[PDB]
Amino acid sequence: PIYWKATNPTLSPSHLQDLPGFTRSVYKRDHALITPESHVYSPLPDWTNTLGAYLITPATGSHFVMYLAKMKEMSSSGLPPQDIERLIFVVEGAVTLTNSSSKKLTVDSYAYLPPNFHHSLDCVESATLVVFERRYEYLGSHTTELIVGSTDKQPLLETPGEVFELRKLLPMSVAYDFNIHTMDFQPGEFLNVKEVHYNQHGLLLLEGQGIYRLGDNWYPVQAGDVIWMAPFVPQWYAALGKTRSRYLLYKDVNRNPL
Amino acid sequence: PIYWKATNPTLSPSHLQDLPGFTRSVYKRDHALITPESHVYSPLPDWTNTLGAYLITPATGSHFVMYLAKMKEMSSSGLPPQDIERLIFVVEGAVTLTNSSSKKLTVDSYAYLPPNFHHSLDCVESATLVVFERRYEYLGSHTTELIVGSTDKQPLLETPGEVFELRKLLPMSVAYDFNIHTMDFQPGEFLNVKEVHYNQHGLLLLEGQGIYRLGDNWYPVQAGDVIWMAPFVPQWYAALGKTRSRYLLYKDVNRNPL
Amino acid sequence: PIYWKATNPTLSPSHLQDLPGFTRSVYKRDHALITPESHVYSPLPDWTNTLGAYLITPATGSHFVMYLAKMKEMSSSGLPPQDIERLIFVVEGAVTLTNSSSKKLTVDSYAYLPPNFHHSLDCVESATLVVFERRYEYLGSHTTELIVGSTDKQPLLETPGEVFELRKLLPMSVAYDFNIHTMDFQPGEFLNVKEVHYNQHGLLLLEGQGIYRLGDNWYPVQAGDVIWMAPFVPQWYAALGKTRSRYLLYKDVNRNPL
Amino acid sequence: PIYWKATNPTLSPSHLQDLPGFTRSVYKRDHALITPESHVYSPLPDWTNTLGAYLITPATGSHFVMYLAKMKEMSSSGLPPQDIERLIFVVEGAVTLTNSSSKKLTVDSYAYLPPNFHHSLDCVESATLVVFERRYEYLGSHTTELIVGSTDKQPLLETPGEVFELRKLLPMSVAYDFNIHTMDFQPGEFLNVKEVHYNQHGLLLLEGQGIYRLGDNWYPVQAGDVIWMAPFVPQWYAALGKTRSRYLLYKDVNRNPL
Amino acid sequence: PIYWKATNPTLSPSHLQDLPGFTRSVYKRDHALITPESHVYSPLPDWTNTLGAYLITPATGSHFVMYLAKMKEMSSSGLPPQDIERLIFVVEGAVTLTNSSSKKLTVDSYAYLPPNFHHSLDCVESATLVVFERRYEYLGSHTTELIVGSTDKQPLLETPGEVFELRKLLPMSVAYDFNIHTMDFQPGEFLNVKEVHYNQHGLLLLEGQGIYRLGDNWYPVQAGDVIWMAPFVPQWYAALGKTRSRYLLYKDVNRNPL
Amino acid sequence: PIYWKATNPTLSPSHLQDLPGFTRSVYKRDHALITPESHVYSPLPDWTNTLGAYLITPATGSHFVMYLAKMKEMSSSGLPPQDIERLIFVVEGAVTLTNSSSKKLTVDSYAYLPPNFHHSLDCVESATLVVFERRYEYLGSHTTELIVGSTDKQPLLETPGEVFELRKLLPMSVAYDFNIHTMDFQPGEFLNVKEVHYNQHGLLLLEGQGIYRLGDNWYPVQAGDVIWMAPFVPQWYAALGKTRSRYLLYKDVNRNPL
Amino acid sequence: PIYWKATNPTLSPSHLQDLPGFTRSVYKRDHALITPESHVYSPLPDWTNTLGAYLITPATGSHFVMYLAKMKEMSSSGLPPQDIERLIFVVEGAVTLTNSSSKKLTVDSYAYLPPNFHHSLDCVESATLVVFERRYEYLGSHTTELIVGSTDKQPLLETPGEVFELRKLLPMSVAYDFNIHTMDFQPGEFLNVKEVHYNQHGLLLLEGQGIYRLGDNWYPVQAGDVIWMAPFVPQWYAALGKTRSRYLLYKDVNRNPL
Ligand SMILES: NC(=O)N[C@H](N)C(=O)O
Ligand SMILES: NC(=O)N[C@H](N)C(=O)O
Ligand SMILES: NC(=O)N[C@H](N)C(=O)O
Ligand SMILES: NC(=O)N[C@H](N)C(=O)O
Ligand SMILES: NC(=O)N[C@H](N)C(=O)O
Ligand SMILES: NC(=O)N[C@H](N)C(=O)O
Ligand SMILES: NC(=O)N[C@H](N)C(=O)O
Ligand SMILES: [Mn+2]
Ligand SMILES: [Mn+2]
Ligand SMILES: [Mn+2]
Ligand SMILES: [Mn+2]
Ligand SMILES: [Mn+2]
Ligand SMILES: [Mn+2]
Ligand SMILES: [Mn+2]
Repeated sequence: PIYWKATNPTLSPSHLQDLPGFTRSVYKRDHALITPESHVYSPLPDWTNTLGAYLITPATGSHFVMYLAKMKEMSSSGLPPQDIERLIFVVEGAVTLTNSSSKKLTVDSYAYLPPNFHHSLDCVESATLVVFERRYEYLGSHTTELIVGSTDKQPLLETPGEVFELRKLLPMSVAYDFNIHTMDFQPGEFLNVKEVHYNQHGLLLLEGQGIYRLGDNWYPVQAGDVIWMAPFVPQWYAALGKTRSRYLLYKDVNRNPL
Repeated sequence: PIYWKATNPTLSPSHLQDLPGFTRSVYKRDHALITPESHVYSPLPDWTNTLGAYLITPATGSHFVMYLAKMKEMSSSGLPPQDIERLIFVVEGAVTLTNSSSKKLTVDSYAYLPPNFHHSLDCVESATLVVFERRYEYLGSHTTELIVGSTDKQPLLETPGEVFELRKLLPMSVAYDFNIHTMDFQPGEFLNVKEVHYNQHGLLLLEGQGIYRLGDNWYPVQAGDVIWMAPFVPQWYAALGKTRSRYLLYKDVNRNPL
Repeated sequence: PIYWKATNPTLSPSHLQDLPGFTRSVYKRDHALITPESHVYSPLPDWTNTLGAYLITPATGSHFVMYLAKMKEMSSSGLPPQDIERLIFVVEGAVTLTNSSSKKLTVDSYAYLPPNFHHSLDCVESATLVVFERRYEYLGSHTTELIVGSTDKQPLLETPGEVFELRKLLPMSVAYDFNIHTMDFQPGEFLNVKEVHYNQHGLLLLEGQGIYRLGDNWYPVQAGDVIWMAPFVPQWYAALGKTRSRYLLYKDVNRNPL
Repeated sequence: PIYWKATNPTLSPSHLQDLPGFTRSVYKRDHALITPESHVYSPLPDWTNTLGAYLITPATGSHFVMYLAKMKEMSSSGLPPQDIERLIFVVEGAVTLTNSSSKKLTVDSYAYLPPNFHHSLDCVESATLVVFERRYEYLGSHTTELIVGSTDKQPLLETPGEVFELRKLLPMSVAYDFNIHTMDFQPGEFLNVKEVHYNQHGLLLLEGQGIYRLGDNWYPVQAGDVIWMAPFVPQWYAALGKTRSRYLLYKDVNRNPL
Repeated sequence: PIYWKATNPTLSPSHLQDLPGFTRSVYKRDHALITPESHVYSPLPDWTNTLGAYLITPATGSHFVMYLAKMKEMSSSGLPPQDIERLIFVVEGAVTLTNSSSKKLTVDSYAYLPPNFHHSLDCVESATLVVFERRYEYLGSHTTELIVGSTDKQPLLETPGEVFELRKLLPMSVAYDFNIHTMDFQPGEFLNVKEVHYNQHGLLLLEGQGIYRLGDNWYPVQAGDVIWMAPFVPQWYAALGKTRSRYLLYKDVNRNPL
Repeated sequence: PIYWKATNPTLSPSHLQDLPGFTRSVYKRDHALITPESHVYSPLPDWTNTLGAYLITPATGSHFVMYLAKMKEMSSSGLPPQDIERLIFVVEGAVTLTNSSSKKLTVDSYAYLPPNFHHSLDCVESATLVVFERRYEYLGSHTTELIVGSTDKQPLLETPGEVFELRKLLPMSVAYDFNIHTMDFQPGEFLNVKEVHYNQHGLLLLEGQGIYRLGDNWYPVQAGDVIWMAPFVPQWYAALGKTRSRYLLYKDVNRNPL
Repeated sequence: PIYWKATNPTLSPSHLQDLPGFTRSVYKRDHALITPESHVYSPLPDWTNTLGAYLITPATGSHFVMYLAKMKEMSSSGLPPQDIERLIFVVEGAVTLTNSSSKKLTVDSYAYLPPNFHHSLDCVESATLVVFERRYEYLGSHTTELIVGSTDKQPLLETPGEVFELRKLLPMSVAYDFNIHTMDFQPGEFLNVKEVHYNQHGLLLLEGQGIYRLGDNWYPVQAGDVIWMAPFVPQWYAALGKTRSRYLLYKDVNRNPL
């Protein structure tokens, strides 16, 4: 059951009904671990019959927003503001995209929509979407293009110095100001480089469990957890248990960090 | 009297006159607990024979200001700068609202005022208002309209997976970029979801006592207390004692969090 | 009235009936700040119509006990275990000491009873006793004896490099293994030496208010507060306000630490 | 000589030459304690033979700059950028203000220059000047003007609820976006209100010593010390010793905090 | 080889291959210690066959960028954006710079390039460069000019109050909004002044080792380490070991801090 | 060689010669992590030509000692004071046991010596062993016998609710008050129960590397590290890397906790 | 004047008289930094007319006491309790030792007296003695003897793995259960091993200044400073400045650490 654990985490919110105030969530100066018992769902404007929960916004200091969209019966999507690029990823259910030709996106599929590119996502039953939105940073006369596909369909890439498996969802072309990485770790595998860089992250754990290190903090995590990594926060991960770990990742690229 | 412990708190400033520099007030990175012994009142500009005490201003990262106005005899309110929406809530006493057909606002009464909408607040004896102001965020081709009412004359809304009785002094319409909630709790009741949302709050405890959690901090609170909650700060509350707890709450809405 | 606020503190427990869990009390590794709303009163074994509250006992690492005894109509004191000396200071009310004569100990009156010294304190109306007990550390063929006097009848002692007024209740003779000091500070005066010594303390603030520094902590204190000071806890004090400060203080002496 | 310890602290930088890396200075999120052994003097741009040291600049989130100007012989002041108002207070030595009849400014003297107001400070011997500069907040037609004077000749203002003696160096007119206060505390006195306000500060302790509370931090202070107070930082002060306390204080006013 | 350790740290990143997640790197609110096991290299845009690792960017609250650039065979640089000034220092290898003229830069050689000044770096074998870039702050009608030199050809400068040996790679004329200092400490030497200034820093320990204090933090440092010093953070260094300590240091200057 | 990495940790003291004062060791209230760069070797009393270093003694609160004896050429051992049971475990080299029989002990070989049980240890070449000495608690008439062995020659015991391979070196029979568990985890495997018990530990990681949790502190560890776990200190382990993970563990058993 | 700064420290107690509550002293769970402004001089028990200030006693968990003796005109020592060994070191002045023939002990001189060894130190001018006392841990039939010497007359000892110059005032015989090391560091030198041993210390920096690490605490120190290091606390040092560093050091040896 692909990404099942992501929408049905082992430690579920209802399990803390007799533990008032308790939460695994934390929000600090340079990072954050947002968990299922803290998601605040509420109707998404311009969207039709869709409860959405924002996990990250520029108020945190980011240049993107990362939210979860719960599309229920005969739901439709609203358009991002002007000059806002959007990326959706289906983690549960099914949704159909329409502008050049129709597309039926299911679990593990995804779509990238450039700024002001007209489109619409129409869902008949339900679909859990983890979407990233950003004010597109126009470089020269470059323009991004529509992108559609699936994680499994993407090729494995060079992971010099590392051992985790890496897939990328978007073109690395200079026009794209960000990308989405899918990283896989086998139990016992970790990051050799204790990353400290100007790039910022938005991460969703799709499968597995392990320990994430953020700054001087150590956080045991499980599929379903979300993470906000501000630029320059020391970061690291290690997968644990019997099943492997898989996480979806946001990362800004191709722009002078000045 | 209605909301008497808000203006005459069980533990008052005069009760600490022998505990040098002692205060319950805390101003942290993502939140604040402003207790009565820290309130700073100074002549409120343009107003008349009225002292004001700013509790929250954008200097904290918010996008709004919160202050207590203590109107004295033969007093009158001043006007907000240009393009600024204002909202007053009567915590004690009486005050007349003129534009028109003048209106009489008493304890638990209130009024919203579109940005610029010319209005005048005039009071005879005394009166103490809790007020919010924020530079309106014009949603393209939308506008709001003068609102007036009394908490009690507001219907109890639906609160799924939550017990507290909710009321909203303003319309959930798109025009409005913020609302004002009235959440009542019964001794022993708390918030089931440990919230983490882009939304920000400014809240006044009118009745009751309980425990508020903010980030990894827990704070015993009594009526009269005011809390500042910045975007994404984990929050939670539980009412205690014999009476019920109820607080005033500003919450930003109907605007993209980008 | 003398030592009035000592039993009627500015901030009283009832003033906190609306702040669940709130408390000024703090019990740390090398010290403690016991305040009114934490006093645990229970009937004093071997006593009559007398509730007692223990503030410090060797469970803290000390070598003595400190406690308050609220005596009431027709009440009497019980004989302290074998080989244990006792010192009683009358905070309020009246009590009669018998044994070889019988003195009428009133407010500001004290009595040191040697170990195994038959005696009895008997209160008819009501008395508040602050008392110290310790296993006496027998030296040579030295032995102590009954001491009965009043603070005002003790000469002011000069203390080099310090500006506080000092009175020592018991004789400085080698035989006594401790002494009770009375220390007065005028508003604005403070300890010039930032003490760090093997000596351990137990103190009760009878009058005034100020800042007490213990270790790396700063505590606002008012009359009625009690403090535990384990050996070597860095300590300092400053008197604030209109009125002067006065605290009763236990201090072990004349015994070689080896 | 007036404010002698202000430029000759009891605990001088020299006394610390056998303690590598030691400093009393601290810089936190909402406040700062800048002490002598931390001042970094550098030649002051556009000034003649004048060493300067910036203690506070907008890099802290403030809207004003605060610096010390050590003027030696034949030294001259330097005009500030466009739209910047300047306030100079003489702490040691003497300088001549010329622009409307030259003026000799000595210790305790001060001058306020409206933005874009041509002037010149010429010194022939030496002089220490504490100066504040800001981007004036033009409010309609209102405009400030040259203000020369002395603290002694300024009237003792009254402050409800407090006992400290206050004087405000500049007019309270709405045109002025801030004032400079002088506050006196007799030993044993302290602030009654545990201030928490939108206003921000920058201060210089000219005389005396005491304890300053900032947030949950406590700092013993002495003449010569400088403090930064960010908006909404919990603040409290107490004077101690034989001599009285005196500190210069910056404070913004007459401008909507919204 | 000059600066050999700065390229081959005593404690190399691989020495830590059996310590999962362990790193000596810290990114605090007002400073940062970036070490080798955390460096993140990636294809430097617009460059040719050169890996880069940004250490500091305006995302930390700075106004500049600092990055290590690993130029391999037949490698060439890329031009910075409009108005971005640039400074490069050779810590390893050799590279050629061309217009006005052309020079062969080897270890210890540097070149400052004014805004929009067309240039180019070309390396045949390998080179390691530490570089700083910044949005130039045009002051009036002034302009900077090409500066190419060698650390050793720079004269020792007077360090009033200090004992280290300071060189400045760039001129001090008002046109330059920054400079790069070279600071040498003999073993056991340290900074007498415990700096607190608006100037922000970017350093690279070229050789030696010792201790660095940043705020209330203390860090053992070795050649290769990199430190970020945001404005006003208290700073201090002491050199230890057999050999001397040398560190490259950026510093903003000749601009009003308002 | 076996356990080689333990005697030659990947991160060794030599790698730290350029980081003054730096050390990975931590000694806390309820636990400790002793690393190779903090070992203090001194000639063991009674022993012959043999450097020894104690890692855990009762000064820490334990009721046992643990140390590393590094027997050199022609070395011999000394006996434990009256009633001090002793267990040795060869970590590297060779040494012969004597006195019944006379078997030469080698790497991965151990020996329990009953209290007073006369014995000897002579090493011809080199030897490094880890020993545990303690005051035996006679439980009536029961008594311990000599024991010699090897790890692999020990039955892999079961472990209800666990995955780590377990082996004990001594009889679980009541006569013994302490055992020496051996534990093995495969990369990605971890303790399922966050242990909290009266028992105390003294461990040596012989192989692997992972993350150890002690209370609220997490520690990246590697072969050769040493940990002390006082009673009730919350503990947890997880192995990482390509190789397995194993450690030697002390543990009091079969005795009333009162 | 040998060790002049040891009783006339650069940062003197009187330099901090305008800083109420300020002190450099610290006292924690495993260590302590006792500075001059905290010395509590008070009549020494048994001694005749001599002020003394205890720095360390077993109350801290140690097995020895450390204290300063201020002897003046005609003032003499008092035999210590029974079975207590004493060691005195002359830091200032001179004192005569008698009991075999009298001996004049000047600065840098010392005397170790066995337990019960009758004797007496008398003074006719002035002298500052740093003394250590402990309840001698008799072992078998071993006994100690009157030791009298002088630092300079003691030989440098082999310091493998180090560079500091070491001297031991007492014989290394298994009889002595403690020794007093003299350790000298040249500017820049430091400990290579970050010790963590069962041994305990009581040190007194006699000459110079530097940085001292204890646990995760970093401390600047100067001549006259006194440090207490409890068993197993991480400890390191580094000498800084123009002049060398030297400190006296108590260290227990020759006894099973069980
Ligand atoms: N925290 C991370 O996992 N970061 C990724 N390795 C990345 O930035 O590519
Ligand atoms: N603090 C609160 O009461 N928050 C509300 N539950 C809200 O944000 O809707
Ligand atoms: N803290 C104190 O009260 N100290 C007293 N001066 C004392 O130890 O005598
Ligand atoms: N902290 C302060 O000194 N506050 C001043 N009394 C003031 O705000 O006026
Ligand atoms: N950290 C430093 O070394 N700073 C330099 N002394 C400087 O700012 O000039
Ligand atoms: N820390 C440990 O691994 N403890 C073992 N599981 C044990 O006590 O058996
Ligand atoms: N902290 C110390 O100075 N330790 C000494 N080197 C010692 O234990 O010998
Ligand atoms: Mn990353
Ligand atoms: Mn909320
Ligand atoms: Mn004391
Ligand atoms: Mn203020
Ligand atoms: Mn600097
Ligand atoms: Mn265990
Ligand atoms: Mn040591």
